[PDB]
Amino acid sequence: ASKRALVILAKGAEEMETVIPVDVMRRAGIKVTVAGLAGKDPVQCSRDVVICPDASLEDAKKEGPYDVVVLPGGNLGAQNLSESAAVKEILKEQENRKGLIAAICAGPTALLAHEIGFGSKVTTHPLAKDKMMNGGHYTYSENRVEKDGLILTSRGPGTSFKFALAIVEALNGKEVAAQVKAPLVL
Amino acid sequence: ASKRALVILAKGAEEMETVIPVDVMRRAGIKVTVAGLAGKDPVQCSRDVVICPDASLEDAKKEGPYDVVVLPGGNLGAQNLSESAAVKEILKEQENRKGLIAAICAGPTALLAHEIGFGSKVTTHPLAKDKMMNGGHYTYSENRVEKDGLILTSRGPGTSFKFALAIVEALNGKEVAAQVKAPLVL
Repeated sequence: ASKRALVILAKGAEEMETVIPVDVMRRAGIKVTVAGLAGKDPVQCSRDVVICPDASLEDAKKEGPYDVVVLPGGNLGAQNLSESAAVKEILKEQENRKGLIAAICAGPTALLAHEIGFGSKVTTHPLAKDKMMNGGHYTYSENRVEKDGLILTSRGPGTSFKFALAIVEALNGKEVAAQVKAPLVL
Repeated sequence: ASKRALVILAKGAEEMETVIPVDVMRRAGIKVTVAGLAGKDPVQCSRDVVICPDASLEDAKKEGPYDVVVLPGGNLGAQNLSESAAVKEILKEQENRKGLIAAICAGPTALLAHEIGFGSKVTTHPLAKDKMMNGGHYTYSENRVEKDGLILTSRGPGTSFKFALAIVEALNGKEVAAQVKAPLVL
């Protein structure tokens, strides 16, 4: 059986933080669905890269559950994730079934919006710390990747490989992560 | 005036090696055109990310010249670049006007196919070395980024940030590269 990942792609997402996890997880033999928040239409990312999702979020949500739900960053992408009732439902479900949730850069602020994983140790992009920490519902970390149980967080474009490999390790183990890492030239 | 980059996107391109340079160059204030080799249609990358180009290569070539021409890797993407007469013409023109050419992973093997930059020091992905070195027309390097005059090469997904920042430095200078780098959390 292979593990399955849902990557929720919204307008304004950081395209590096979208593509690096998708690509690295597919290298790991994970079945990844890139789901468009607003439907199956093309998504204009933060630096104007346009990505065609595999499915709408509407459809992808009917096909879970997923072994990981991944939230890319980008300030505007994260705001769109934070405002979505569909994202709230997916994350609550995932938390309740004790499934991994992985969020990078501003992405973890959607956890705050949806009241996910309170009491966890988290990191974010430095510029998103104050938003994440409003109310003191999480404990902050400056590690490049932080994992507290089923909440996996990371900091920015430059930590995306480490973040993606941490997802691979959580799902498929250390050996697979190491095998995937070598040909990346990291 | 802003500098201009042409990124040539072919089926089978390594999507990380496409998106990381595009995004980092746009952060640097470079005007980037993501040009589809086969036209303006969506491009299915090596790990199945689908990117919508900004323009066809046919149209983008009419709008140069460009301060850098960027060739992503991916074994199949690089083969498509290597087989294209349009790519040959663009690279020859760029070499003749003494413009930068930047290629990552298997991407530099398109330089070999098109007889570009012979006698240069280059690197590639380790698995592409033998292809690149057929005939001994280049001198090989294991540095993560190699620059010999106007030929700029790099090794793999994991060197893409360094590669992109090297392009930024070449075009816009050290200070801009350092300013762009900090918020990446590298």
